[PDB]
Amino acid sequence: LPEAGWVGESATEPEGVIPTSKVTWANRTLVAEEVAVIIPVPEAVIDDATV
Amino acid sequence: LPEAGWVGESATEPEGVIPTSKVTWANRTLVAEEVAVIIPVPEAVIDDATV
Repeated sequence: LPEAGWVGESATEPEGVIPTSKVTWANRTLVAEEVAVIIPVPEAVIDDATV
Repeated sequence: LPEAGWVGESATEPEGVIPTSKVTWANRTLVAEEVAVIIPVPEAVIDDATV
């Protein structure tokens, strides 16, 4: 995070000068990974079922 | 001719597996073979005969 400061009206004193400051960022990642299952069943069981 | 079966329902036991089968064909052939005869006679006998 940057930091600011209070500044006097002056053209000659050090308190007349606005501070410089930086802001910085870093990186985070979403990496997609696969989760899965296979459920085998007789075709006759699937054809027979009303539900 | 292909041969069928009654195929059970197990995912694990051999009674659950549909049997493989096999139609086949064969070749019959007409092969042309020659039947022949030569019948020789004297040119005078033809001339002297009534038929």
